[PDB]
Amino acid sequence: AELPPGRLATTEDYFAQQAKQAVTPDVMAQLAYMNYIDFISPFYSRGCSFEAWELKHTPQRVIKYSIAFYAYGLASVALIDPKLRALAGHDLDIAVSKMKCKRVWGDWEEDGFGTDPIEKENIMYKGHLNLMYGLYQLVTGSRRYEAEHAHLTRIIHDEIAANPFAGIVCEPDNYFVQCNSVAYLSLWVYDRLHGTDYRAATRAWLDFIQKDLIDPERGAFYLSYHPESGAVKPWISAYTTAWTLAMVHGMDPAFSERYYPRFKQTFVEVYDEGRKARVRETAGTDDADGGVGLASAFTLLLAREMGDQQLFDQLLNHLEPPAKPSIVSASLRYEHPGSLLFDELLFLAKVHAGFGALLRMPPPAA
Amino acid sequence: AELPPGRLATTEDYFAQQAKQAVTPDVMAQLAYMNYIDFISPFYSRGCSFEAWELKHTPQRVIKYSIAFYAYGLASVALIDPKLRALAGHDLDIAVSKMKCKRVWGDWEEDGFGTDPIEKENIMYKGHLNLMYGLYQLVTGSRRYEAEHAHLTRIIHDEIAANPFAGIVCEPDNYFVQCNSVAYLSLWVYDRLHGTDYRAATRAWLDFIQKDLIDPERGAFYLSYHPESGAVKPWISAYTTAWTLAMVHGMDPAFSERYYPRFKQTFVEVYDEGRKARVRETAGTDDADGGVGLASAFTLLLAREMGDQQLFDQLLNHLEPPAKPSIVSASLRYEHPGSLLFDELLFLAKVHAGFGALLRMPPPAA
Amino acid sequence: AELPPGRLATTEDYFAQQAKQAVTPDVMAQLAYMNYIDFISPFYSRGCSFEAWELKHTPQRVIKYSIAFYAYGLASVALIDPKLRALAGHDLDIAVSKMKCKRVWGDWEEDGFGTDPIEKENIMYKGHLNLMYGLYQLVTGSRRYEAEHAHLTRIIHDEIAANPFAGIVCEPDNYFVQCNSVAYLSLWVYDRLHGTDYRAATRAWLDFIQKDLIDPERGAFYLSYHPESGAVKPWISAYTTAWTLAMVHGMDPAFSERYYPRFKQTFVEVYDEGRKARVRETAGTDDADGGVGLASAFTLLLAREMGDQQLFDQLLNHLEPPAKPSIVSASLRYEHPGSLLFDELLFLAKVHAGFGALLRMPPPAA
Amino acid sequence: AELPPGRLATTEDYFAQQAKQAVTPDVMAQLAYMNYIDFISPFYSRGCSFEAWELKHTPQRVIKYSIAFYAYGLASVALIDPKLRALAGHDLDIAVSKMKCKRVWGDWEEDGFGTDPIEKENIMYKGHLNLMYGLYQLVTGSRRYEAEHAHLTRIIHDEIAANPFAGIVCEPDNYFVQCNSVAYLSLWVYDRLHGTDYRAATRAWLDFIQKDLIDPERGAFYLSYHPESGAVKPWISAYTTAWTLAMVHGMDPAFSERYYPRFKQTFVEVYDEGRKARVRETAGTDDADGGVGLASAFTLLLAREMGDQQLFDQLLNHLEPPAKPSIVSASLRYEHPGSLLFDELLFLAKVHAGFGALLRMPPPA
Amino acid sequence: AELPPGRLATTEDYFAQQAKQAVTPDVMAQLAYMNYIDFISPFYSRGCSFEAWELKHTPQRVIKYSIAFYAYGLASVALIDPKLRALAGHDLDIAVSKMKCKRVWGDWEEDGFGTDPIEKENIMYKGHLNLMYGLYQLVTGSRRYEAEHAHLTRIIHDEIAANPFAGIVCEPDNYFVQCNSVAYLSLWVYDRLHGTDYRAATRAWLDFIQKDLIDPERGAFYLSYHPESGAVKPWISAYTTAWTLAMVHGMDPAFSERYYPRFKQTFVEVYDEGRKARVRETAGTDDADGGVGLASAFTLLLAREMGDQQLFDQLLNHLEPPAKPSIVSASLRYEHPGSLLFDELLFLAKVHAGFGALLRMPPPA
Repeated sequence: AELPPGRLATTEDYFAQQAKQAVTPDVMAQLAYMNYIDFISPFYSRGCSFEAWELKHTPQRVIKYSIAFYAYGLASVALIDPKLRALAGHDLDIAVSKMKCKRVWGDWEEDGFGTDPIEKENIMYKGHLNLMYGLYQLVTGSRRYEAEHAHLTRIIHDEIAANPFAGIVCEPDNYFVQCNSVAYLSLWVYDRLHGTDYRAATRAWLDFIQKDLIDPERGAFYLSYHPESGAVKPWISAYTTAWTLAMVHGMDPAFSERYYPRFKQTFVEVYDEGRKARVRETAGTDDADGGVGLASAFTLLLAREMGDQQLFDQLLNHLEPPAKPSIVSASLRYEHPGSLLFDELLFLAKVHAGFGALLRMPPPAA
Repeated sequence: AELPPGRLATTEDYFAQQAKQAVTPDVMAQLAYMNYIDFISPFYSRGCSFEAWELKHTPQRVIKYSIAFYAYGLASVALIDPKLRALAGHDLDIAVSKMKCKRVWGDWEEDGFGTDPIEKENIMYKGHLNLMYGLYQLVTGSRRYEAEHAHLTRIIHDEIAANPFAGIVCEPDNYFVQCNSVAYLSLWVYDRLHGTDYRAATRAWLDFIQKDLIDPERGAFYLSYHPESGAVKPWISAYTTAWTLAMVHGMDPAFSERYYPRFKQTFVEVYDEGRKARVRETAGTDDADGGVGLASAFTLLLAREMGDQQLFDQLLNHLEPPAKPSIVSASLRYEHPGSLLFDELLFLAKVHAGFGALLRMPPPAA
Repeated sequence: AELPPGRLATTEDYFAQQAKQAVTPDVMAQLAYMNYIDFISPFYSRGCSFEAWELKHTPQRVIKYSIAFYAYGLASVALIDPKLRALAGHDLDIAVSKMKCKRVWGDWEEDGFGTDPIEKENIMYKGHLNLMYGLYQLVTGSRRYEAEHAHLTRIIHDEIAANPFAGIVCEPDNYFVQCNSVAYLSLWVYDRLHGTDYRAATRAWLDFIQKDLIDPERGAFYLSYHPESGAVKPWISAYTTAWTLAMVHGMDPAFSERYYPRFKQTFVEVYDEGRKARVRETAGTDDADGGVGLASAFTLLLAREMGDQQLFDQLLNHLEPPAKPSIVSASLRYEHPGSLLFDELLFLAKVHAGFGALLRMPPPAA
Repeated sequence: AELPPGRLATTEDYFAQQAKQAVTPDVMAQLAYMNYIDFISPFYSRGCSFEAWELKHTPQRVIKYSIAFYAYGLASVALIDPKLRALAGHDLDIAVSKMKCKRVWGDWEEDGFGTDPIEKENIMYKGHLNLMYGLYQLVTGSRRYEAEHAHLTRIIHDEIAANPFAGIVCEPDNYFVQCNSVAYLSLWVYDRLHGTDYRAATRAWLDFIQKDLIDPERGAFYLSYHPESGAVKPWISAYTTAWTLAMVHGMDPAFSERYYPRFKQTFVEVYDEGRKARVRETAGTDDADGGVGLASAFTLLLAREMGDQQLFDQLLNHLEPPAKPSIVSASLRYEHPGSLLFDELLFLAKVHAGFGALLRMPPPA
Repeated sequence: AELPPGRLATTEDYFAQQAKQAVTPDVMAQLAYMNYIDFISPFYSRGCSFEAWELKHTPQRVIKYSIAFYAYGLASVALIDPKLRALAGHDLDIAVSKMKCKRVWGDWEEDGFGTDPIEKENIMYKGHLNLMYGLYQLVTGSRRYEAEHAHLTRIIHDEIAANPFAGIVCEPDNYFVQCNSVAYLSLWVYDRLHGTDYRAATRAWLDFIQKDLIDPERGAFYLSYHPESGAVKPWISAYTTAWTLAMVHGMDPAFSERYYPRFKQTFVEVYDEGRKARVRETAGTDDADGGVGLASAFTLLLAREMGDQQLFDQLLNHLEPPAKPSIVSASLRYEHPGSLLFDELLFLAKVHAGFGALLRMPPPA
């Protein structure tokens, strides 16, 4: 219809991008922020320079997630506009390269866990890296990283097969359903590119997480599981659940469709006479966006994945105007980003074509 | 029954937790602060990351005590609620793992005393670690640290046996009763897990400390003893005495029952028409909480250990309201912590089941 | 023939310098800034001291360009006034020497690209160095850098020869037309000095960049090209185009004469009743000098190259007055430089004799 | 007169401590500052941690003097109260240990003079260390550092024996009478402890310094002497003279008694209707406490040594109130110390029993 | 005797010091600043400590000149008052030692020129060091540095003999006439001390700088010369010229007497009804003391060297009062030093006995 005060385009416009085979003008301006200025734009160089993240005060531990969410958005841009597919592929190439720099993964070694960030555990880093390898090849058709993708995929597969519980831990003795969801999605992508059936393990993982790691009544996952002590931390998490449901919807749509209504009841607050919405991070509080501060932003991605245009509009009306977007020299900027990973996640939500459609992305024109 | 101004829960409610088999909501919110947010909560990871302490400005020398006092509080959480015992055990695993990081023990080397922090002396560090080894095993039933526990317990026992005075020194030539008190309690915990009689050394230690290291009429220990010169520092200390009497009460309850009312006469100032109290750190002053600033907070622990609900309420009415507690997103914060180790010591005193009860904690049956 | 506030000499006087065989007094005052004060002037010593650049807050990635644009201006100074030819030669010797300091090229290593900055790729650096080598020898008698010049020229020639596309990438997988224009110009200088035909490769390059790297109708180059993915970034760039058209005019005057009118219509905004002009950096914006902020400054150099006295006057009337020039002790300073590389590019544009003229520099004495 | 605002006890009270065999409450409060709080009190640990000096902004070159002046005061505390003698001995042990930390002597190496701070010259460090070895043993009777004390005493005496002038230098070619006085005093302490006669060299030194190095009419020493060039710097120094006469008074009382009245006439300004005094650092100025800023504080020590209760009272009335003392949790603090080494030198002057008395200290137990 | 507001002594008084055999009280207070306070005075120690310069914010590249200009001043102090000659000699000993510290010469290595600061070129450092060696021995009669002096003098001689132009460069391919003047003056001093004729190379050097490097009508040298390109930088420089003419006056007084009036016409602006003067650094400007900001300060030295009392008084009336000199505890301080090397150059100019007089300095005996 029409756009609220501090909004750049309507929700109708974002949802129509694929049908119209073109990104909106503000999505183009975000692509310009990512690509345009020498040395300081985030996708300027495959080198290990991180000036763009320094300029944004990205904490070191968060750089790997920023790169990953940029990559996931780029993959949908490729699906939206055939004429931007080469550009998206080039940016994905750079994302894989930067992801492998020690600035990005070195917290593993500084925390004392080892010098090799892919060898075992650390799925929080290598789950994303493996998915990125795969999306890069889907987009470009390039075998640049094929040997690396095969090696990391088998490593992930072997870890899963050898655990008594379904899945893999991130750090030693810490298990997170959201990092597992990335890892399993990368198996689906590998199976798409090659003959394989790495995805066969997904069934046992979906059955396992619905047992003790989820509150089926509230449609919400608990914070984390700890296999050695058997502990499940007793708080439910909105950002955890929105992220997980979104990726799971790409592999088993019925699963996410079952819990999504109950999820909204549990965490989502509609206000401003139906015009806006904000998301509580855990139960037993009125406060929105507590904890890591990302409940609302990940629910925006979930709403987009589930095709919920109403909730999408309500969340973006809450999230974007107070941040004060402007476009300068055809480039997107925010004066007051409201959270970590802010331009990254709003970019992803505006373009996201569904993790299922990424799995079914047609071959490049060659 | 009435909630005093500025307080989160009644003293009646804290003391009733174990009987009702549930922590209070503000204790649960302290557990949330300890466990909830990725990367920056203190018990997120077993790696050598200390962001949580950095954000609270904890002095390096104080981190070992922070971790230890959290661990003692978690052991009581395990007794209070069977459903939180797995989480308490997980947190204790992380505590032991963090305790061994060089950030925690490295002052020993930097001061020029040696490269190995458990080898000889340095009881202030290895006393707490040995007790944490034993508490972890009592909570979880896990033998993960058992070889390390055996090794350190024998080091402690051997050192005691070799010394012509009863006990062990901290720094070379510096002897503190409170650090010894931790070391001996760890001997009792070892004997409880195994068949042993290591605790037999306790009687000679208790004889020695009542001879020149205490003023028996004031129920107060002197600051320190220095074996080589024979010197005893001629100032008495409240935080020293409160800590020591609380731990000793778990090994020889009659000892502590004897001195406790004298200690209160010597140091405790009741004010505001009996509603509040604060604790003087040494004799011959009117000033409260001088020196390291922890007389009141350790006396809060001692009041809990001794079953003194009247003094517990008075001290907590003095300590907590001016720190401005609030619960945001189901997690506890203080705007103005009044001392070092503030959330640690309030957490520990609110849940503390008594050191005797910890020593005799039943197995995780069900 | 009149002078607005903040201008130091007329556009007529700048364009007449060569015919008068004398620099303007403000150009002499700029040469004083470059040469006068012990230790802190930029051309005081061949050593690796960069105090002059620290005092101007030059980012280290930009120092190589600062040095190169000084060098290109000095070459025209040698052509303008024979009495300053020896000084200009001395300054060029120092430029080459400083250009080889690790402070200048070391970003290549820190980004992780290698320890040798001329081995392969890195044309953004070694292209400028190779041109500097040649201009030095044209201006002076000297064969000081002759072996280095021959060696690098070969490296560039071989790298062009082995590439499937016309030209050379900067960093890996990143192709920029403006950095290539520098490299190709250096081949023409080498041929001029010796008997060679390295320049024969120019035709293919010019045919190639006119295919997909340029919008023919708008007279504007796209930001960059990336051979591995085949991507051309979809934004056109003014500073890119102005710099490239300026250098190509020295090799194929017809090439640049074809696109110049369209370039001006695309990017240049005339304002203040025809007295001023400023340049938009890309399409679809009204903002001037976005991006790296050098569209106007490089268009100033292009106007000089193309002999466009009206546009030159308009651009200098926009750029110089707000920067507040002053001449103190016969040395030029600016209170408010409006961009990076500010005194470097205004110096170059004021003296620039034309890149074709520099190729045709009459030989020095014996 | 009455006890003025920023004073803590009367001068009569400080001078009567030893008769009464008890320190005053504010002296006890200073010992509490020195000993009480974990990790950050100066005498908490024999380790090479210097957090107490970091908190006071002590320049590194000054830490060696801080530790030594503490040690000289601790020695008198042992003489004053037999019940604090074991504490004083413990603090002296820690003082010797910290004194040997590279944080303390490392300037010798950084300045480029060599890696070993005791083998030659550098009397400014090793003179104090040697005197502290000896005071520790007089206080405790412990033989812990006896071999080191024997080693360093022989080094120092050999150096004296080999020089054409009487004494030793600090830096190469810089000779200071105050650093020499410390070295010679430590020879007397060694003789008191053992059978020896190292002090026999004192007469040639006292003879020598009464020639070129002192202005006998003004009762004041010149800044320094430099043997290779023969140069004697032509300015007189009050802090130099006050420290030197205090220590020499313990070896040759007549020497200091001769020059003390001239010294006072030369440097001391009484003001505020006889209630206060402040000391000019050099001649030809009206300014008090110029130079290193320590004239008044060392003259406070010298007054105590000479038994001049009136000048001691006047100087302490000048020095202590503007520094704003208070006692908090039974520990002494100053909000605005007016010089380097401030709580150190006020501590020393309050307790100082006389260097001759220290020399004659009765065995412990 | 009439004395302007922020002046401490009259020009008549400065020019009379040698005949009266005594320095003025403000010159004595400057020596007090140089020598008095422990650790932080510049001439406290022969070690490689540079606290005095850190406190004054001296740029590292400038420290070699500060030490050198202090040394040249100390040499005149020795000639002025026999009673301060020992002190001046002691201070020169320290100057030579500190000069050899890596903090002083290390810019040579950092710029990438090499690890040995004396073997070739770098006359800007080693010419000063060589002159300092000689002045030390003239003042003291000590042969402490004689072998180093002989060695460096030979190095300089051989480098001159091997060059196709008259003289030596500083940095590679940078020739400066002022730095040459120091080096040639050092050959005269060596000749004075020993039997030799190193100075014979001087005539060819004066012939060369007069032919190519000075504008004889303006009595002013060009900024620099660059042998490999042949470039002479086309600006004339006042501080360059003043420094060079002062030192040349000691070797060929006729040379400097020829250009001095023309130099004053070119650069020196007399103002305030003839009471003051200030010096323009280059031609075609009205700005005073541009560039390195030292034109007036070096012209003050030159006026002293040439005996020009009137111009000396004018320049000091321009330079000293806005810096606000005062005397505190018998030591000289300025609130607002107006340039680099400020107290160094005003010191030097106040005492300077003439470079020829320094060469003829009688033995101490």
